[PDB]
Amino acid sequence: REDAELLVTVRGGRLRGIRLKTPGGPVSAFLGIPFAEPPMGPRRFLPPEPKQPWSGVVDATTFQSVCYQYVDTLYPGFEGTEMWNPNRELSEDCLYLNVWTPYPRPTSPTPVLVWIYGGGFYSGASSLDVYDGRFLVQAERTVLVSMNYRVGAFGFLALPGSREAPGNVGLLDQRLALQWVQENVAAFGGDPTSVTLFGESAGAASVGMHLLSPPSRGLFHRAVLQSGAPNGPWATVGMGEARRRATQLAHLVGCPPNDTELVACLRTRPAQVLVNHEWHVLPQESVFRFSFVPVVDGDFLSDTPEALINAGDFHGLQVLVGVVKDEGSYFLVYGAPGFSKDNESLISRAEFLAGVRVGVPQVSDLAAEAVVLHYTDWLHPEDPARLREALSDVVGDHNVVCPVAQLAGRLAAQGARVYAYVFEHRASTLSWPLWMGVPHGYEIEFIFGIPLDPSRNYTAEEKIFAQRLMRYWANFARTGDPNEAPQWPPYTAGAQQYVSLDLRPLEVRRGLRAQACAFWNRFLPKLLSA
Amino acid sequence: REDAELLVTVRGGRLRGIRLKTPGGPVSAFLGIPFAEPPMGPRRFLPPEPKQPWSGVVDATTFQSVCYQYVDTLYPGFEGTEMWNPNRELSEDCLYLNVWTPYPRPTSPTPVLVWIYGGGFYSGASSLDVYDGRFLVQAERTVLVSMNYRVGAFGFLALPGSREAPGNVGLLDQRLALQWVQENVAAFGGDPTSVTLFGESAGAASVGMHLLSPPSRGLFHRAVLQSGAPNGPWATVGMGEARRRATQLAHLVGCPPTGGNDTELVACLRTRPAQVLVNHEWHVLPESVFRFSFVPVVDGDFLSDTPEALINAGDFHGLQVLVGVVKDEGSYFLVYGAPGFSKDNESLISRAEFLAGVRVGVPQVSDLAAEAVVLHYTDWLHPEDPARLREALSDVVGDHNVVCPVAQLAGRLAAQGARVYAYVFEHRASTLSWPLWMGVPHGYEIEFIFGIPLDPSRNYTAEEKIFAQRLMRYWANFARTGDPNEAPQWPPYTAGAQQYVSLDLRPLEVRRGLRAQACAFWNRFLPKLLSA
Ligand SMILES: *[C@@H]1O[C@H](CO[C@@H]2O[C@@H](C)[C@@H](O)[C@@H](O)[C@@H]2O)[C@@H](O[C@@H]2O[C@H](CO)[C@@H](O)[C@H](O)[C@H]2NC(C)=O)[C@H](O)[C@H]1NC(C)=O
Ligand SMILES: *[C@@H]1O[C@H](CO)[C@@H](O[C@@H]2O[C@H](CO)[C@@H](O)[C@H](O)[C@H]2NC(C)=O)[C@H](O)[C@H]1NC(C)=O
Ligand SMILES: NC(=O)c1cc[n+](COC[n+]2ccccc2/C=N/O)cc1
Ligand SMILES: NC(=O)c1cc[n+](COC[n+]2ccccc2/C=N/O)cc1
Ligand SMILES: *[C@@H]1O[C@H](CO)[C@@H](O)[C@H](O)[C@H]1NC(C)=O
Repeated sequence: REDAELLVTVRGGRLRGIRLKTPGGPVSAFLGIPFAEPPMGPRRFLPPEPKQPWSGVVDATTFQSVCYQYVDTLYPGFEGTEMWNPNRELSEDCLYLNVWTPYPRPTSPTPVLVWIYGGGFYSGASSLDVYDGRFLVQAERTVLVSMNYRVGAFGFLALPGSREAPGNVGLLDQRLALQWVQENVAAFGGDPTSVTLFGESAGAASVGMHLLSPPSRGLFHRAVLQSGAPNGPWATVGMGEARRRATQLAHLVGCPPNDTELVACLRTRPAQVLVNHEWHVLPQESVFRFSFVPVVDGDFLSDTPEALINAGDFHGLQVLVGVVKDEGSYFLVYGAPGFSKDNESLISRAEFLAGVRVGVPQVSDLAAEAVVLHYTDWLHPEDPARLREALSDVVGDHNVVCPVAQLAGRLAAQGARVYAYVFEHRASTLSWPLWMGVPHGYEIEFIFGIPLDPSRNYTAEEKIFAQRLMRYWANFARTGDPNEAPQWPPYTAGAQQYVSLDLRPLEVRRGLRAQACAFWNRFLPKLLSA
Repeated sequence: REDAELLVTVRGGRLRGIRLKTPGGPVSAFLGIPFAEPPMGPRRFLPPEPKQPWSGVVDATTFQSVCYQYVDTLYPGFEGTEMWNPNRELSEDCLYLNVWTPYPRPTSPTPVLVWIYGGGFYSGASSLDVYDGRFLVQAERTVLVSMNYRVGAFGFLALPGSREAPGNVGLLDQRLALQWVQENVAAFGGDPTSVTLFGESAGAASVGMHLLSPPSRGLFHRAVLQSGAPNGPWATVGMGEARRRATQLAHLVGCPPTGGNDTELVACLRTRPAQVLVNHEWHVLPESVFRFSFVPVVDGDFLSDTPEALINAGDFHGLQVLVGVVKDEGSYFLVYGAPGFSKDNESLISRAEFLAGVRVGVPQVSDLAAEAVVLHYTDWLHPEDPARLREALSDVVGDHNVVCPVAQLAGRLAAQGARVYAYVFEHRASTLSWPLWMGVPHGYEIEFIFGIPLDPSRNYTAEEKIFAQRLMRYWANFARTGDPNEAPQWPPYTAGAQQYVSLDLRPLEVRRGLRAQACAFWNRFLPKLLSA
């Protein structure tokens, strides 16, 4: 009758899973495990509360609801945007996590990978097809955990000082799921003493914030930050700006105008109403600059991520960090004048200067003219193809590449063993136009072994390539070293070595855009303060 | 009795010259022609008085005295420094000019080249061997004129507003000589409707200030700016700072016995021996290289606005200019104070010496500005490589002081109506005494433009003599026609294409951009930074 491999007991009660198929063999999956009390009604904006025990058997055979979030509609029906859109019904009752393990369940402790999805802290879900853990788990014999965490106002609205909207509760959802992993992953065969966090974009920034928050640091052992960093300009907000943004959302939804009374009014509004006004609280209208992000209030983050990175002892830490070849291109089609996936986006000088203020919001004009000085080729100041590439650089450098390089350089010089990569393979199945190169987010499907899905159109070399990346990631999870053949050297502040990841063997290079990132990380700070 | 070719009448009276031998035949030289009353005693610091007429024949047969100036002593006996030092006795009686003309005198009017020497406005002389006009005149049949002008405190100490030391008298010395050329160059066979100014370093800056001063602009028709521009950070000074430097010098020498009355102040200065003023000249500065004590002052009179204001406001139609730089403009200056530098070793500096050199080479900018300079000129993949640090500090110093000011001037003249030609001089002389690490240093194109290699007592090789003959032709072609050309072609410089030619033994090679990236930093961004 019942397959014993799919029955598991955890602290809160009993679970029933589902056997899944991969081209390499079966896999055990436990999907939609509740790890928190549903943050509904009076629990909205509040820190998560642990899930109370249940009787009977929770059905963990299918993904659970996606946390309430805005839906991308820029290209309705387009594969490249819909693949990130919610693929289950939206609900505030969304605090569930998923566990994939080998079949039969391992009987000795197995290394655990924990995935935190990105989405600008306003979107995402652990149920997206591209985050399917069945391939990594079968190919590399790890246990894979992913959780949903509250995004948008539901996870990061903050009235600093108040107990009714304290902020960062989306980060506390992540931590609670990390706590759940410590207490329960052993029942699945996982080793709670070998937990590697990994995440992309705002998920990579989340990982970094768990590295810089002592209550989280005891819940995992390694970290992987893909195309994201806690020191990114989009990843945190100050207390005063967070209060301004929260108050502005209240006014926009008909709410006064006392923290207690404003949150109370906010808790009466349907969730979709908060979503619908989310984008209209920002200071300037631009691509980027998400409304509700982690707040630096001296609690979860006792200081800014940049300050905590500079002051940190990181001996005993191994991290894997990296970027795609063209981090900036994907973001340009969301409001940089002249850009479109459906045309070559050959922009004009004036459109270029306009894109700079949109891609680097929040900076003085002297700062913006410093940007256009540095990214203008003064022998070809008006070439449209060069201006397209240069603004892609402006946007990718400022928001992804240079924060990652600053994290990597500081962690390495202060005790961590860091491995750095640049992902340079353009998927043969990629739907975005060729002028975008290798865009943001497009390494994920290879990390998760999606090319091994037989019902997809990846080439045979792309499958070999995916198996190489899964082996790198699992090797790092098992030992803190991706290497097993040309070798991947650690990244250091001086040599600045990284490897290119594509169909060719590893190629070692120097410098994560060192010249450009010297501008963002070393000069531009001094210009803004004085 | 007398050679008729060596006798000339000008407005003030009669002159007798000399017939000079050249490697290519005779030349008539009139050396040491007085063009102003000697600025002695009560006329110290005053504008030049035109020379009063004389009876009899004035012997213009040798170079006259060098205007009082400080004497370089960094490497005593070394040709690389002694070649710029005075080769005549120092005197305040020094306002004389020189005319070289073909022998026999031209029958039809001949275009004139007027040379203005450099020396940071504190040094120089028209009598330096490397300024000998006999080769240019012989090879290209032109009239060449060069003048002495007051330098240091004697030419540029300014108590602005006062009549006893209005400042810029060294520039007025140059203008008086230009006026002399208009009234008198025809008597030597020269064409006063074809006068081409050319000068180097502070001489080039001087040439530019005459472009931007309307009273001077009527006295010439074409300009050549070699390794200098009026808009360079070293070339001008504000009235308040000029008054401060003048007052500190006076104080350093006991005047007054603090400023007070300007007339009282200058009169005390005028009783000090010239050598005393020279000996205290460099103490008046806030130290570094480069910044010079007494330079032209922007005071609304000779310069109605700053040179960069005048350059942007300018309509330059009908003007032809030839501008350029040597290959390594900054290396020569570094051995005069940059820590770790010497002509006698490799000057392979440390990063801390690089950072300290930046403050010395870019003096009087904020720490934020200095940070921006270190960011731009640091290779962040090789931030401490001593050889790259050496070249980078040379680039900092040369771009800031020479290349980028000239590039700003070239692009604004071309955009606002002038025909512009641009060069980079890239031949390191076989006779060069400076070490190899300096490349082609500041000032070492001059000997080739003046045809100095044609001198048989010098050991230039034969291609270098051909090279010197090529450049003399380019320069004289420009003076004649406003275009140095006469296969391969030298295209004009434009704000867009930014084309220039390299000058070395090889044929002409066209290239784009006078360090366009680096100069965008100095000319476009850094001014915005310093206004915030
Ligand atoms: C290169 O030389 C400079 C200057 O030193 C002079 O030149 C040398 C070749 C030698 O002849 C010295 O006797 C001269 O004094 C060196 O910089 C100096 O270093 C000394 C300490 O040794 C210091 O007291 C001076 O202040 C420095 N002066 C300057 C201008 O920096 C430099 O260290 C030498 N670098 C080498 C050896 O490669
Ligand atoms: C500074 O001193 C000079 C010289 O004494 C003054 O100039 C003279 O002023 C007197 C009147 O006090 C006149 O009679 C003389 O003809 C002036 N001689 C000149 C012009 O040299 C000058 O007025 C004083 N200026 C001040 C007081 O600032
Ligand atoms: N304003 C928008 O429509 C919007 C919505 C979502 N995103 C980001 O979501 C896409 N995404 C989300 C998570 C991870 C990767 C990616 C994309 N990679 O190319 C951008 C703009
Ligand atoms: N003693 C000094 O500090 C000093 C420094 C520089 N100069 C300038 O004189 C040299 N010079 C004078 C005129 C033209 C060119 C050049 C240099 N070419 O490399 C004089 C004195
Ligand atoms: C693969 O390509 C075929 C067309 O050759 C198309 O019909 C199919 O939908 C594609 N499937 C995937 C997984 O993209």
